[PDB]
Amino acid sequence: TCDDGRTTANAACCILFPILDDIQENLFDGAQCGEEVHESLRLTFHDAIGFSPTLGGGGADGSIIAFSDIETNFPANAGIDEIVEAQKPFVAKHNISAGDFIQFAGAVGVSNCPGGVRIPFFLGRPDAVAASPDHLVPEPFDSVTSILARMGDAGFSPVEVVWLLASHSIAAADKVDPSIPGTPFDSTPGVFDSQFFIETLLKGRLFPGTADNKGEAQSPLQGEIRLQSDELLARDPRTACEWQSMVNNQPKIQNRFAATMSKMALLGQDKTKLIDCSDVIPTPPALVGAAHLPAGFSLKDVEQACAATPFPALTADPGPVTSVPP
Ligand code: HEM
Ligand SMILES: [Ca+2]
Ligand SMILES: [Ca+2]
Ligand SMILES: [Mg+2]
Ligand SMILES: [Mg+2]
Repeated sequence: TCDDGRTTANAACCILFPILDDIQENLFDGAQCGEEVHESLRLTFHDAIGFSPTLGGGGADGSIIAFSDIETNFPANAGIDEIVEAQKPFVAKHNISAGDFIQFAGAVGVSNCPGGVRIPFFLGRPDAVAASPDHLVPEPFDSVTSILARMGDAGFSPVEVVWLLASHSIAAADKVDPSIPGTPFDSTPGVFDSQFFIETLLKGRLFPGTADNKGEAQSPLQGEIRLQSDELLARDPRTACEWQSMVNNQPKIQNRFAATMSKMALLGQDKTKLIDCSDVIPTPPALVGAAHLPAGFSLKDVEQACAATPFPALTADPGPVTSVPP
């Protein structure tokens, strides 16, 4: 404990500080909650969800890097191969497995985010053994049942799915509508805030680029894109309530995202042959901005889809509602 004099609870985890320091400088652009962080977060999902107790797949096993030429040609993995190519030199350079690195980079990346949380992290996943099977990654044009069943088959309850999707608060899309790459799922792609759950709950006005790409629904806001799957999920009897539940109190968004991610990172892996290295993850900057309806239009535009509970709705800020920049 440890070399720099930096510090953790179990010693096999000091291997992670050169990795951490390297990541922050050269992967994440001096550590910032931007594209490389978003794509790193997305990669933890596309690697780990590659798991089915019956259909096969090693889960959180680094397979999407180890067998990149195979998995990155899965149609559902469109746009992933660039972050794979981004991380490979760091995997090559260092002495942790591909699986560990993918999940480590995701954790670190989130902690960079304003409003972020620190996902627990474990060390010791073996090299991948085999490519994930195709057709295990939920696609944005899939039905709510299909998606709830895929995630469920991997072990998540429909409510765990809404929690994980808080990820989309720090998230954009390059491939859904190619003519508008880097267009986010909410107004604040740099901030881990509830804006995503709110803005997906507004009426859909327009298509931010070319109309009706597969998997795309109409957006409420120019400069923001909406997935068909987030739209359905927000309004479906099965997930509508918990979806609304997530409207401003970053607390539950932070608690639940942290713990379900921790759960996602262990798919196909076994926690008690791993060491806790969660202490290594950096402290995240506090939330800037309040969760607001994007002004201009009212609760007139919130499609309540939960009967049991009404809106948890703070009012909006002044006059118009302004741009959100891709
Ligand atoms: C459950 C069904 C899900 C569907 C249908 C879905 C769909 C998508 C799609 C279509 C994109 C845009 C990719 C692109 O065109 O550039 C995206 C981005 C993203 N996803 Fe999801 N996703 C799901 C779940 C998740 C989960 C569980 C996570 C947890 C980590 C996650 C994290 C992210 C992140 C961080 C991005 C940002 C990509 C970027 O900024 O480049 N998603 N998702
Ligand atoms: Ca995998
Ligand atoms: Ca956000
Ligand atoms: Mg599908
Ligand atoms: Mg991207």
